[PDB]
Amino acid sequence: TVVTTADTSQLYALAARHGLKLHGPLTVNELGLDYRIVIATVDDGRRWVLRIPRRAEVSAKVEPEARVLAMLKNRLPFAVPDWRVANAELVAYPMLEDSTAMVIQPGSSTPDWVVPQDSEVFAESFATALAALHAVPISAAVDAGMLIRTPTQARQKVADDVDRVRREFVVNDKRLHRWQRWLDDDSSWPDFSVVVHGDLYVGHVLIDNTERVSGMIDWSEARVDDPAIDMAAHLMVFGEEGLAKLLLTYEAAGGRVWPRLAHHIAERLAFGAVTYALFALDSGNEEYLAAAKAQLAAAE
Ligand SMILES: CC[C@H]1OC(=O)[C@H](C)[C@@H](O[C@H]2C[C@@](C)(OC)[C@@H](O)[C@H](C)O2)[C@H](C)[C@@H](O[C@@H]2O[C@H](C)C[C@H](N(C)C)[C@H]2O)[C@](C)(O)C[C@@H](C)CN(C)[C@H](C)[C@@H](O)[C@]1(C)O
Ligand SMILES: Nc1nc2c(ncn2[C@@H]2O[C@H](CO)[C@@H](O)[C@H]2O)c(=O)[nH]1
Repeated sequence: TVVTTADTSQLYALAARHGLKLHGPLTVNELGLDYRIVIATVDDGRRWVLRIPRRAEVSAKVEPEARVLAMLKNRLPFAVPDWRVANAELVAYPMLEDSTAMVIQPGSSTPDWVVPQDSEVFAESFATALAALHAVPISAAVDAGMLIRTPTQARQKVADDVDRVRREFVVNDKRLHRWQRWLDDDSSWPDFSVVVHGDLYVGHVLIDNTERVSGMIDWSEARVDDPAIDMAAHLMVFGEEGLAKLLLTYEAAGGRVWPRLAHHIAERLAFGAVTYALFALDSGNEEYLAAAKAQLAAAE
C-alpha cells in the first residue's frame, strides 16, 4: 500500500467507458484549472493523453473543439491531437511523443529547457508551420463551426477585454493609455483575419529530435482572428531578433503581412497583461489574481 496521486481505479473505469483499456505507467497533472491531464499507457502498448474536463462548463467546450481538430487534421503539414475519444466526460488521443519546444517541471516557475535562439531549424520550421496554419481557408473554419472574427470584430474583442479589465481592476495610467492608443492606431491593425491557434508558444509546439516543428497541441483558443495573436509569444521568447527572422520567412512561405505587423505584435504582447488578468479573474484563483493586480498596477 503506497499512496499515489492518481486514482487508477477511477481513471481505468472512465477510460473503459470509452473503449480504452489502461495498463501500465501513468502521469497526472492537476495544475489545470479546467482539466485533469493524464498520460497513461493503454493495452495497445501506446501512451494516450486523457484530457478530463472537470466541470460542466468545461465539458461544453469539447464538441466545438473536436470539430476544429477534425477539420485541421488534413490541412496542416504537422500533427495535431487525434481525438479518437471526444465526449463530455473524457477526451483522449494517442500521445504525440515528440517533445514540446519548452520543457518544465509541473508547478515550476522556471523551464528546464527552451529550444535555443540559434536553432535555425526550429526558427525556420516554426515560421513555415505558422504560414501553413494561417493559410487554412476561412471557409473551412466556417464549415467547422469555428468562432469567426472579422477585423472589426477582432478589434472590438480587444476593446471589450480592455474595458472589462478597466472595470474590475485598478490599472497603471500608462498601461491604460498604451492600450487606448493602440486601439485607436488604425495603421497597426490588419485588414484581414486568419485561422489562429490562439494560445501559441513554445510549450504548445512539438519538435522532432532535430528541432524541426512536427506538431502543435492545446487548441482550445483556436478561432479566426488577428494573425498577430500567434506571434506575440515568439517575440516574448526570442526577442526582436527572433521576430525579425520569423516575419521574413513567414512572408516568404506565403504568410500575409502588413507594414506595421511587427509593431502590432509588440502591442499584442503588451495586451497579454489583459489576457492574464481576465484569466485570473475568471479562474477565481487568488494567487493568480494577486499576480494580475500587481502586474496591472505596475508601470510596464
Ligand atoms: C517561455 C516559458 C514561459 O512561458 C510563457 O511565459 C508563455 C509565453 C506564457 O504566455 C504568454 C503569452 C501569451 C500570448 O500566451 C501564449 C499571453 O496570452 C500570455 C498571458 O502570456 C504562458 C503560456 C502563460 O499561459 C497562458 O496564460 C493565459 C492567461 C491563458 C493561456 N491559456 C491557458 C488559454 C495560457 O497558455 C502563463 C500565464 O505564463 C502561464 C502561467 C500559469 C505559468 N507561467 C508563469 C510559466 C512558468 C511561464 O512563465 C513559462 C512556461 O516559463
Ligand atoms: N509531447 C506532448 N505533450 C503533450 C501532449 N498532449 C498534452 N501534452 C502536455 O500536456 C499539456 C496539457 O495538454 C500540454 O501543454 C503539454 O505539456 C502530446 O500529445 N504530446
